Amino acid sequence: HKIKGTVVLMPKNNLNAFLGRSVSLQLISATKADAHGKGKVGKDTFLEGINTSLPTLGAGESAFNIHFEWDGSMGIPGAFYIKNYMQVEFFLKSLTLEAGTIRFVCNSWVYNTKLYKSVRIFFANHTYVPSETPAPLVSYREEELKSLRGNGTGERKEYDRIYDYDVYNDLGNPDKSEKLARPVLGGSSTFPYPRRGRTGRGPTVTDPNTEKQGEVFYVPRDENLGHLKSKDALEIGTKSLSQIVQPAFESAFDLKSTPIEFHSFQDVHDLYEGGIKLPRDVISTIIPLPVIKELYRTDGQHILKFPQPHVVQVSQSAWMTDEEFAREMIAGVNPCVIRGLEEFPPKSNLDPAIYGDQSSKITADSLDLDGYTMDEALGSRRLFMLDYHDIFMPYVRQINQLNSAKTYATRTILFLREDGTLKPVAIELSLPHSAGDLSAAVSQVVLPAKEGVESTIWLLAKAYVIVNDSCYHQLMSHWLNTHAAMEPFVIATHRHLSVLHPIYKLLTPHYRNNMNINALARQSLINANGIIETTFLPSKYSVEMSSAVYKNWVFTDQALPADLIKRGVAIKDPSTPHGVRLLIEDYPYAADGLEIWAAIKTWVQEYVPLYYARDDDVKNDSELQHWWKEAVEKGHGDLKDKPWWPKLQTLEDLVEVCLIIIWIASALHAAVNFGQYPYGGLIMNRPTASRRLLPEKGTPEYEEMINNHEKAYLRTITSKLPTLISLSVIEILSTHASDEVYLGQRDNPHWTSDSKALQAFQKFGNKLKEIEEKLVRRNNDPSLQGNRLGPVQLPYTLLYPSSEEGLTFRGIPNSISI
Ligand SMILES: [Fe+2]
Repeated sequence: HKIKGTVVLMPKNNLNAFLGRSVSLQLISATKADAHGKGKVGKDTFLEGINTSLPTLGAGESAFNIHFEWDGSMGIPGAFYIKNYMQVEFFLKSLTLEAGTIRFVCNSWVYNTKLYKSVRIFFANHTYVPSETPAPLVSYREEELKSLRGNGTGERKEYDRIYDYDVYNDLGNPDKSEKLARPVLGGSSTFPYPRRGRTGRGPTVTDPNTEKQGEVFYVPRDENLGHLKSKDALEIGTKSLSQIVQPAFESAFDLKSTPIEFHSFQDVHDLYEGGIKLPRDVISTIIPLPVIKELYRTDGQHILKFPQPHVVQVSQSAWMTDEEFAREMIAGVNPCVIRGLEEFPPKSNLDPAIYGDQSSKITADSLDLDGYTMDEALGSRRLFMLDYHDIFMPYVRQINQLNSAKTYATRTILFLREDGTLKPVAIELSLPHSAGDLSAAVSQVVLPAKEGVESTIWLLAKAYVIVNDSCYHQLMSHWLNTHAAMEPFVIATHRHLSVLHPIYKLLTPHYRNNMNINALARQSLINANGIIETTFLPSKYSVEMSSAVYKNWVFTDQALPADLIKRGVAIKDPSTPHGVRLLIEDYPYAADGLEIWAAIKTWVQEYVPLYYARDDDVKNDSELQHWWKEAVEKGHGDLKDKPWWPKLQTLEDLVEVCLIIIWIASALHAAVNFGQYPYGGLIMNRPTASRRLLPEKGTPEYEEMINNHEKAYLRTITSKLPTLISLSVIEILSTHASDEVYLGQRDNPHWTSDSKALQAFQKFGNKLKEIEEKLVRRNNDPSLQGNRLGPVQLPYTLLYPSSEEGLTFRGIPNSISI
């Protein structure tokens, strides 16, 4: 007659105020339906008291007792309605019905009832494909999806839970200045791009195609994760940095209270040793801000001290070695761009009518390949390259027209030595050339050198290459390939897969905080005059460059084996465990990556069969088919005309699509994100911009390379002010919040009632622990020291599955969470 229940919730910041007629719940039957096929609904039941029995209850949570009038004739409850009559919203954690037990995992904000068009509804933790949904819950299931989709119009509000798409037309700020106008990215052949979450603020006054400014960029409510500890709200750091800290830094420079430029490498090392001295009010503006205050140690008066980057913890000069420059292409912050080179000289697909003759000027006989001839090096698969020539050439002219920005389209040739390490053997610095060019600067090839002015020119050549790499890493490897590429799948999932769906349960953990960090990025990171535009080389051309690269983005090539084969760094080999043979045996990112990839694959292959017996069961899943069709045709719609999209009519295709999504969101993003401050915290190792081309002989700039090489280097790379800003942002992005959920973990042990699924997940977690033990053995193997540690003696731990909180250089989160 009465059903004992327990409600756990978190107030928005006492208890007794939740009693009386403040909160009511109504159970919904999953087995007994009304004359309309819908499950019967019980009476409005209010919380009756504060339960304080079980210790297992933390996180500022509170338990409440409640009893429901439910006769056996009403069936078995499978869902419930809830209404909040209080003025302030609260966070609902769960509902548990005892006597067996029926569990409901909610984790959702419930605002005042008058703000909702339909009553909030929650389902029990059972998993069902569409054809398996109990009949009394079928309509409720579809109605909730319709509610989540909205109608495509209106300004979204804080409490809204509406998922929809829009183009990137909210980055420019034309109403403030024509100089801040930016092209709309997405929806055109000129500028294709993944879609982002719709906000609906309306058009600007000067341009109907651009969305007006807003103080808060909306995301569906539960996508905006709250945090028990203020220090864990890392995503709010970019806004404070751009709006509050940046102006404070600028004032210190405008008033000439600190030198405007770094004058020696020691001035840079000072940042994490004794620190930098700044005006009292500048320190007073920073020291009290949440998140920001954790980025620097201070005396509370004039000093800011950055943490010592991992790359200099053993040797502060090792970053300058040719060995470390090449090693970071396979074990650094951006380990996924290097390609095999099977012909020589390297070729270009760009139009010589526009850029001039595109033939490479690197001559084979000038290279030192440890005694090998070029044909021998090519045939033995020992020649590789880091090729940014075709990628940057189209933008060099416009970038070089900017004040304080000068770059080259670079290409680096690498040789795999018999000892298994890579060595750089040539760098080509290319410039476009057309009829009436005003500039007399020309392209050139630079070779390795350890002494004299030649060693300075070679060090500068490496810096021009790393500026290309840093820009490609930040905009493409990181922003486009993880953050931007994933959002369309998050939106499609909430719009078409019910919370009851097995694939929804498989994929959603891998979306945690993604839409939230992306919206904050559109507002302060990739906006006109935002952090990236003001600290990286391309300035106002940064985001559009990523649209150009997107023209060639291929979903199926994001799979690790396919990526390795496409780049020519591995070959298909059925006789091997992973199905591929690596051409660089000790390629840390790839070797550790294949272990994680295989573990995720086994998990997906064991989960899917639990809900789909045959290929026809996949083809006949209505939600699944609608989900995929929209993700492709709308989410990544500008590429819907491509032949490579999987079909999702077989068990094989379903496994493939889920495996790739999970890989991108977890391991791929971790590998390109958590090494940012560890490697880039020393601006000389990862410069974000270059300001001048190589000097002409006979000029004072040339004389400087000879007499003051550190100053020549510093005048070429990112200036001191933008360096302070960029170091601050990458320190934030490289930090693991203490409430992170890692691969092999879930936020709740009752995400599903299915014991088989829970068992398979346990095996997945145990396998990851097994893999970590193996990776530790690899880092401790002296024979692998050259590529896994290098002269910087930094063990490659970026793909270790686990980690404690902080700037740890390890740990794989489930999602793109920062
Ligand atoms: Fe990230």
